[PDB]
Amino acid sequence: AMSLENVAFNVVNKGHFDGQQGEVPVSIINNTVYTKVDGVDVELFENKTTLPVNVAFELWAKRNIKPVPEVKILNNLGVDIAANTVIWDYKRDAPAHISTIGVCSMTDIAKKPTETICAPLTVFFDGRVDGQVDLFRNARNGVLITEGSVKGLQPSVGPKQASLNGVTLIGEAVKTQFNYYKKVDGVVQQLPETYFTQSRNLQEFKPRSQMEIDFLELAMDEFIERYKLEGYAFEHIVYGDFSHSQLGGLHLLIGLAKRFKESPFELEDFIPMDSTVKNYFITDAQTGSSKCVCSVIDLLLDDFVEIIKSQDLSVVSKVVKVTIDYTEISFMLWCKDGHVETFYPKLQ
Amino acid sequence: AMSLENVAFNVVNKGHFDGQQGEVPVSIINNTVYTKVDGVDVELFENKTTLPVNVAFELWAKRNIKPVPEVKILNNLGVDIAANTVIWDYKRDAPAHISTIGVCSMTDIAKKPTETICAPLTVFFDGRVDGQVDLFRNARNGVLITEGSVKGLQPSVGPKQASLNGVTLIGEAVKTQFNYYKKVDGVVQQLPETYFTQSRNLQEFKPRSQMEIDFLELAMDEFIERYKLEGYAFEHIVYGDFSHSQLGGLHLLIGLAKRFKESPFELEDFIPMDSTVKNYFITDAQTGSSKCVCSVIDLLLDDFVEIIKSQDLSVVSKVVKVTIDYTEISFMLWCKDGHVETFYPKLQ
Amino acid sequence: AMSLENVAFNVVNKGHFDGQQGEVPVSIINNTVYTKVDGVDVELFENKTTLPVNVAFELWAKRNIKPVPEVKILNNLGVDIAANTVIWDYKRDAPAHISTIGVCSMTDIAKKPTETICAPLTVFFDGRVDGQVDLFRNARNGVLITEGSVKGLQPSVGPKQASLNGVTLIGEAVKTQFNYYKKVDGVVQQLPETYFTQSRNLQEFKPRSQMEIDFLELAMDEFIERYKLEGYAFEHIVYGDFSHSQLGGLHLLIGLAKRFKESPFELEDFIPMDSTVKNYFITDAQTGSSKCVCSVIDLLLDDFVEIIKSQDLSVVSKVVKVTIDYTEISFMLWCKDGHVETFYPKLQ
Amino acid sequence: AMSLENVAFNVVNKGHFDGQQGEVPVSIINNTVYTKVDGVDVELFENKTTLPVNVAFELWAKRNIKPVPEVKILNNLGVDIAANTVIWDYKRDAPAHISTIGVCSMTDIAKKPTETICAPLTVFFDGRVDGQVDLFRNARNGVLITEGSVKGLQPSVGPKQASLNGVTLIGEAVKTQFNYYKKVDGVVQQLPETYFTQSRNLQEFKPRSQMEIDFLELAMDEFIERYKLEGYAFEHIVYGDFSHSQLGGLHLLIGLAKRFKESPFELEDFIPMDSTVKNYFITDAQTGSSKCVCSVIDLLLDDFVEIIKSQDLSVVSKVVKVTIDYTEISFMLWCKDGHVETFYPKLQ
Amino acid sequence: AMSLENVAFNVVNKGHFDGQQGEVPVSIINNTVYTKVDGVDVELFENKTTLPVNVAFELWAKRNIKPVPEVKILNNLGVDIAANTVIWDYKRDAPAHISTIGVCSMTDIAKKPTETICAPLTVFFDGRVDGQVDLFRNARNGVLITEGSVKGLQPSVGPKQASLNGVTLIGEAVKTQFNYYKKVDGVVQQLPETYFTQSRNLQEFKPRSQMEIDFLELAMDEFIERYKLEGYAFEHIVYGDFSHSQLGGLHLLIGLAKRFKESPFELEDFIPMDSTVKNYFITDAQTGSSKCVCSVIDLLLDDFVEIIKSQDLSVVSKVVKVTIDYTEISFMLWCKDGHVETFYPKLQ
Ligand SMILES: [NH3+]Cc1cc(-c2ccccc2)no1
Ligand SMILES: [NH3+]Cc1cc(-c2ccccc2)no1
Repeated sequence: AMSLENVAFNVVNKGHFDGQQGEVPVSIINNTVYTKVDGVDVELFENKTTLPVNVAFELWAKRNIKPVPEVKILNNLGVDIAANTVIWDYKRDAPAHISTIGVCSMTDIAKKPTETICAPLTVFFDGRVDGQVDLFRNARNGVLITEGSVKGLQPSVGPKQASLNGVTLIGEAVKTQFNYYKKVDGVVQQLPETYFTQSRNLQEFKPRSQMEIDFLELAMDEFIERYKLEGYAFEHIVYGDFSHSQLGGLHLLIGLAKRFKESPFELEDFIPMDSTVKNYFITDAQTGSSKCVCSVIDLLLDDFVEIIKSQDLSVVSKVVKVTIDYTEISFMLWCKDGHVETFYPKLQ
Repeated sequence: AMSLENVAFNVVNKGHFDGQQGEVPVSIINNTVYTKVDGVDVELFENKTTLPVNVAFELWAKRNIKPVPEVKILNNLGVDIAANTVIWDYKRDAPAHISTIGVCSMTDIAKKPTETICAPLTVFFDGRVDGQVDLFRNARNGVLITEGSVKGLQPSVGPKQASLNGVTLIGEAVKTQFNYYKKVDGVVQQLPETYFTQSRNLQEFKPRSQMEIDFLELAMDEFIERYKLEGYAFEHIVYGDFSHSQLGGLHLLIGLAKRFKESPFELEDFIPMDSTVKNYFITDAQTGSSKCVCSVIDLLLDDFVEIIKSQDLSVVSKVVKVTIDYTEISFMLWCKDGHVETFYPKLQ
Repeated sequence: AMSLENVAFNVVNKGHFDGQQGEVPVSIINNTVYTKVDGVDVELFENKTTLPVNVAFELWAKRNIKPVPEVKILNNLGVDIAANTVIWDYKRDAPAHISTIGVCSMTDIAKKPTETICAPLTVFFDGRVDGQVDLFRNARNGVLITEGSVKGLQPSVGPKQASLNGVTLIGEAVKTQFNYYKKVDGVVQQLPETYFTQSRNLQEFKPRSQMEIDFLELAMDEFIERYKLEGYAFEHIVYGDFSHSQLGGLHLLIGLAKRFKESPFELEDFIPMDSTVKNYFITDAQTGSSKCVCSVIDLLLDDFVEIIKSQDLSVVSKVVKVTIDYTEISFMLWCKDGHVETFYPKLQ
Repeated sequence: AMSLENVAFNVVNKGHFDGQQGEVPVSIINNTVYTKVDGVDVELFENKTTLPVNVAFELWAKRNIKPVPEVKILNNLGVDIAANTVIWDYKRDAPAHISTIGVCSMTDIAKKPTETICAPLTVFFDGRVDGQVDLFRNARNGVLITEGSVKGLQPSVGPKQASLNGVTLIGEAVKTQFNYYKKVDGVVQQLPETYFTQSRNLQEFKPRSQMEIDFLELAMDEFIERYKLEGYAFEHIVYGDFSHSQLGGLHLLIGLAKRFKESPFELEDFIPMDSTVKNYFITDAQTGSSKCVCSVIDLLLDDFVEIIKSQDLSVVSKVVKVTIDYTEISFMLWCKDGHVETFYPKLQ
Repeated sequence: AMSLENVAFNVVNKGHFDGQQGEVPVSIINNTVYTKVDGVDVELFENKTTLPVNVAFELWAKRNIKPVPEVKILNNLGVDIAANTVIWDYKRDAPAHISTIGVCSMTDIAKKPTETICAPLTVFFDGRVDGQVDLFRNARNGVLITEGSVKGLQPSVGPKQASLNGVTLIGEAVKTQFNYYKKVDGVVQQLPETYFTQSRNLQEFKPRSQMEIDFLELAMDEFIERYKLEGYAFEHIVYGDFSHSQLGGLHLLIGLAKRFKESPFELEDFIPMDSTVKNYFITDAQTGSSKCVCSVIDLLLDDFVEIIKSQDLSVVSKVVKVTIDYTEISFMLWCKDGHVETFYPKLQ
């Protein structure tokens, strides 16, 4: 017996939808849901989605509160919809998927993922929920996550990190590293060998290797000397060049984090969403050096060093394809006289 | 001669409604009030209330700009309406009360609190305003604050802190500690003996006793040893247990402040309002330990230690009622073999 | 061939309007522009202006992304409209000017500033764009900026700082110091000798002279002694008096920055816009000292010291006019027995 | 090259989307699309749909302007989507279908109905458009309309009337009677024998048989005598009983039309949509007789007489199923002593 | 002392703005203005304009309530703004002009039309208001209306009809026929010889000549015989051809009125505004004959006959220009063998 007043009762009393019985008085005005608390209206939810306010409130209340794959991973794996859960996209303040299965009467296309409407969609399945591994085996299209082995299914080890209530973390009290599986047209697909992005923030960036500790602590020329990166244009690509009106390089998150400690800068996130490669309109506050489209990726410095050192440096320009977060990321590699000039995630 | 243009003139020229004559051009679009300044529209107010935009703008302009009791105190005392002022609720960005008395023609139920419509309502009176002590004596229901003694009225010493323009502070240049008085059905009511919450923030938490300085500086086991808290489950209740998927304890603000210095965490304020006990959906970023409903109270550590040490520890589970901010707060006390297992502000 | 879908394509692919061909799917709901990215809506723009959402989105996409004069300078110079560009006002999240010339079909009053509709308006011209110096020579009213000399035109050296994508900075990789020129009724006007405001923030305030370094580092009495400021009421005007309910003085940004390091305080920006003098409703969190209208100016301490020391101190009260950012700023100077009592930017 | 400005140009110049090149200035405010005409804003469209305003404007501009099947017929035949057109639902002021095929980038699930996403959907095909009879030949699910014979397919003669720009009419200058074909999972279905509703209005009702002319002209008792309708409760079912507080019968549109000529009444259309049976909250203005749910069907009186005269009248109450507009309509038949008491389209 | 509350007081008590003192409580919600009447909100105004709700409410309250020229006339004469009045455009539910002079602080560009901002605008002047004939004497650009003679100026006799509170009428108790004067750049213009549109409605159409009485009463062939109209294609142009899918001719309002008496039809007013020629998407309900863009003009039948009989009929196709309502209306004239095939107001 689903209702707006029951969803609101669950939010007020349980912090989210918890299947509890009860009703609280609710008022909807414009895009906000309020509840009366001791004579006055208290805001429960502000709709930032393109769905109706009461519908978005219900999907947000029904969000998955266990560590789940980051939306960029689900997107890279072609996930269209989730089986009997809502993956909330905290970067967009919206449901990661348009439709639902067995969640909300307004957005449901089916009650169970076995319904024929779900067959052409890549349904996300969670092995931590009873019966979901079986539903994946029976699904025409799907993505499955598990905490352990599934008999006969060849796994793909996913990233160490997962999103728990919008906080990306490597779990200590909970498991965040999942086995990943995918099916296309009834056939289990071999997930490719891949690097993973580290999902760090600029302001609270922490190094995850001795090379990253050395990058943040050492001066530019001694880090390049220590790690034998001469001729690999780290001065441009990673450290960034702030000497001309157009900001040069600065494509690795660690390089932005290093710069941020010394001088602040504005990063305009003009397409705010979770993605393997992010595009920012950057303006350096100290110099005035800027770039409309600065592609930034958060790779572990060792992984980036491994990618660039593996490259043939004998051609002027070429596309270098690298699997990152299960997706093919195109990089533009520019060389001259056997040395790198630039290497960046190619702006489509 | 009240008007939208006159209220806006006062905001622009006086920083708030100050009874000054004058008009400025105003435009209202959706929920925002703008004023024309040198040919362009400048935002004066964004309506976050459930009242009409022009009405909410007037109540906000007419807000009390002197140190006033925090909304949680007024609510705990049963205050329905204020006499000839607006107590602005900065936690909700809205008037603390639905109706007004002698403030705004759209929200007024009366011009004076002596009107019979006010008799069944608990009217808030401010002894710092001429004639308000007399109006309280004549009111059927009411709450009065004063800076000094009222002849024959037995006072209740309120908290040291008050809210001045949304800033909770213990006044040095202004008085923030008031005497409190209450009347129910024409009869002056004895306010109970009470503890007070400290109204501190997580990010700018400052200790207000030697015990609080010792809690923040000493390690867990030496603080428990120094203050003889063995068998009182401070490891769980105050420090917090981040070892399991469900976050254990963590019900005192000081414990959250200590944790915040070392590791960050998300506190989802799912019912955003001022209250003695706050409920948060907490997610620890370091471990992934989380709790949908984590009740948090900001008591002075000495007061919490005094409350828990006063308890009989011979029963498995019982409700412990403690007067805090004039309200009865129920705590759930769980014991085993004469020692505390947990003690928390009981989730209703 | 201008279109909503083409503007959105440019934002998504180029970080702003860049004259590129292409279209992306767009949805408009209420005041927000979204684009479909892999099946889900992603927010591109939230309209905070009084213009229609699609119109404001286009003007924001078409904003000038080169270092431009800060809006306070343009306003002080009487600028009504810009020639073939949009000066985006980042303090208001809106176009600095109501109308456009050769920018957007909904806001354009003309395609070229030579059209007779532009003659009575003070058009902003940018010498860095080909043909704009010539358009200024032919304009009846206008303001021109250049990076160098214009034959026969007597220049005015503007501030060192300019706004680049909303970041106020003194350019190192780009030029931010412009020559300024103005015409009124076909006649080139002599711009007056002026001081410039420093455009600093409270939280990231940096001293720009040895006197400012000494103000932030030295104690009040030794700074006043070192710079011979006895009898100039710096204790009141610059340092601020937090001993009474009404906050005394505190009119220089550097004094607020010094106070902010020790004790936090709330600054209510009740008219949020760029201006030479700013008015704040200030509440000191430590003491509870407050002021509804506290005028604050960010002058270099040396310039303020030079202004106040140049004053005749023999009259009780008088208006002192000082040219700052090309505008006449009135200050109220109060003296007693040949010493300053107060000196503040006069509240109109 | 689809765009908001181009759609608006087509509406302004061609009365609808006509594939013409050009752009007009547009402004979007709340749910309304305006265009500038000689300096002032002129309303082009008001969004009454649940889609974004600019998306709904485009679908409405791209509506089919030829006589098309009434939405109730398409719904009764299970139509999910239309092939390369928009069937505009004038009763709801909205698109008849959620998604489109080759119409609008925001709503399109495919560009051609041959795409595999369309195979499980019942696609509407219009034989008047080149290649659509052939697209229905290879479609898995679909409904086809034609003006003539299709080789190899036996036709189902549809209603005489069609909707042309929201006007339901029997065409004289255009053909409105179509042949209907339907296929489910690649198999051409045998459409059932069906009656059709007449789709008339209460205020402009015209009789379409000699029996209907006699019903409107003759008195109740002489019409029942002429057509030998004694014992079939036409006094209750068709004429209506306005003698008690609850309005009795009145389930045939012709009976409402007859009553409307003499006395006015209110019909509250509480579910405003096109449907074979309509439900109204009726209040008779003359008597005050009313009914919350009065089911009304517009059958040709001869067809209703044939249905009621082809029923067994020996049971107290039973469900009578009748194919009307290709759907199964349940009627509740109530009898006593071999005579009808009531017969109405069953409220379920 | 202008105010929202004072404007509302005038609307409630005087039916419009009447300069009366007083205030009523007002609430603004979305685009609607309400007033409290005995405890409940009563709607005063719904904003259908692109201006802010409170601004549009004031301009509507301040509308001219005397018979004024129809907006189509003012537009055709190039009127930009009115002197100290608001011409309310009832066809658009909006002010006829963007800006005002001495009316509303939000829309005013000047207080008096003698201000230099008004010199390049064609200001509307009303000789019925004291001093306006004299203000037109010294205005650079303007249109003047008078009820009588102006010394030194030759008049242009305007239409018999004017708009009084949105009702177009030929005044009997008030004068609606004005003398028109116009000046461009200080020079009094010679207004051209012009026909006038009759501004009639389809449903309440009344003939204004013996020819119009004969058109409405006689059959098609005897009217054409009586007025010797053989070969002028009145059967197509005026009567309309409803025999093919595309509706033929039907460009004179009188022909639509004649058709409307016999058979109803839908006229979709896709550009709702006052104009000399109107464009409708017409659907004939009886036949299904339709036309996306059917240009309709309401000329007196005698005037249309004079125009068509004063043309050379020897060319296949040509543009015929006719001054109607002071503007040049282009007609497309199509001939064959010395006879008219069609003649219609040119869709451009
Ligand atoms: N072979 C199954 C089938 C045949 C058709 C079909 C459709 C149109 C004409 C003739 C045949 N549609 O499905
Ligand atoms: N001298 C040029 C001129 C004359 C007028 C004018 C206007 C009204 C009456 C008589 C003259 N308007 O412009």
